[PDB]
Amino acid sequence: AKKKVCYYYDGDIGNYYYGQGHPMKPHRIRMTHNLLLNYGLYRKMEIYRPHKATAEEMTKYHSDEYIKFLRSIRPDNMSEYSKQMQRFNVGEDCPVFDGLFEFCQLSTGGSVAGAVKLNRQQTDMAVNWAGGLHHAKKSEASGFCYVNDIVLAILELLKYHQRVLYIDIDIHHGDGVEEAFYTTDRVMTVSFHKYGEYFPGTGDLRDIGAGKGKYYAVNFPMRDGIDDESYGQIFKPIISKVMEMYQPSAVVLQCGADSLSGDRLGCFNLTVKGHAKCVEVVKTFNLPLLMLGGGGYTIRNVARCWTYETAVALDCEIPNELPYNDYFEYFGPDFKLHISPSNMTNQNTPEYMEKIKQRLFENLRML
Ligand SMILES: Nc1ccc(-c2ccccc2)cc1NC(=O)c1ccccc1
Ligand SMILES: [Ca+2]
Ligand code: NA
Ligand SMILES: [Zn+2]
Repeated sequence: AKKKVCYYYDGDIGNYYYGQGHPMKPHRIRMTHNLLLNYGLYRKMEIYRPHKATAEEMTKYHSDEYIKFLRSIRPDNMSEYSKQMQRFNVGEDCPVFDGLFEFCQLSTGGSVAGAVKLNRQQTDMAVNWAGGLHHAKKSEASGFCYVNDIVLAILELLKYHQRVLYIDIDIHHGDGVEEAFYTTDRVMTVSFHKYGEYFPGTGDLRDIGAGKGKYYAVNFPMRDGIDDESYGQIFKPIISKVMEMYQPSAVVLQCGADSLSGDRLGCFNLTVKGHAKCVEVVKTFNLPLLMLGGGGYTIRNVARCWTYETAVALDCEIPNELPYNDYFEYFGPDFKLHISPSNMTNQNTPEYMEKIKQRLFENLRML
């Protein structure tokens, strides 16, 4: 039926700034929030402000040294930490900015808080659009991500769930999450991503897990230009089979929006409806569900996508005509919720889509 939804947001989020020209704009989370509030969606869900996750919380996965560094590093003391910066991959893609650690605390706090809420059976779904930082590693920043809120949330869920399923529709491979759980069967990770001379360079379909986790990592490598139809042909069959074989008791869905048509950094051709179809599919399994954000660099479309996916989680139909909001000018020239795909070529033939699906199905028979 209709599900109870708890939603995590801290209004301070939009004030963090990666620096001039950096494509990651935390402000997109405020835009998303402002938009969904103007559609009246606050009426249907509980809105929480997450706590700032502590170093204790973060060191449930990350090394004490990496976290102490993140707590210490500031733009005013960078010159002293030059070695440590290189060791932990900070100062380029992953810059030092004012309030960096607090920004990690806020985005992490939402995922961990949502996981606790699900564990206590006090919601059916928890939403943290500030989370989904899938590239962060035990002792290293990567791809704009510093602290892996997702691995932390999953570790929380594993306190009460024998098997947790992770699904990642970000255009990039979820390497940090896959890496953390690569050798366990208690977390199956499923990533659909662009593959071939593309960040982070991992997620070959032959990467299937190791030891006890062998066959519990599933990767669907894709080419430029994938569209709603190609994606839809593959997503539901794969997830259904995964659900059948794996029988998870909780699910974490990363909804990274850099897989949308027109993304500044991505090269997929999905609409908001195509992207959201993935949320609908996962929803129908009626399992405790943590939905997280992720990448997304054309910020008007990120706001539309996550607003609509919040509406999907709520089974709440919203008009295509955008309500007035604080960021109304970002949504021109159309001022509509939904987007059109571009005319870019889909390098993913139907045959390629079916062949990869078939290989993945063979692996799933091994469960
Ligand atoms: N993939 C991803 C997911 C979440 C965050 C993220 C989400 C919230 C806060 C911080 C990072 C950042 C990324 N990084 C990229 O998308 C990317 C793009 C180009 C090159 C390298 C990486
Ligand atoms: Ca992905
Ligand atoms: Na695993
Ligand atoms: Zn991404």
